[PDB]
Amino acid sequence: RMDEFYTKVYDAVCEIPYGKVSTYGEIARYVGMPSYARQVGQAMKHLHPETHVPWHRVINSRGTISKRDISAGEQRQKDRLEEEGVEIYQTSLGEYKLNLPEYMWKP
Repeated sequence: RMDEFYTKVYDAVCEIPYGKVSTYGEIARYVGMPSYARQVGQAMKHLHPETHVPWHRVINSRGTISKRDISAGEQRQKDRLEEEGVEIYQTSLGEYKLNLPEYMWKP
């Protein structure tokens, strides 16, 4: 079932508007599969780095997008979010973060 589920997840992510963000949990509830948040996370993790899907708009519930060691992907996500007007700050732990309620997408 995952093959079709992944495409449903990507369709949902493609709907997050420019400058807004969402989370695995929100998307799962949005596509009518409230208990599949981890599956959503899996779908997102299996995406090709050059995909057209705007994966950078999906962040964890805590509003963070990295851990001090910022991977290439995390750097890409930060770069892309900032380009869409998202204000990103750095925590005392070295993680990049943003005010979730301020950018959270509302279907």
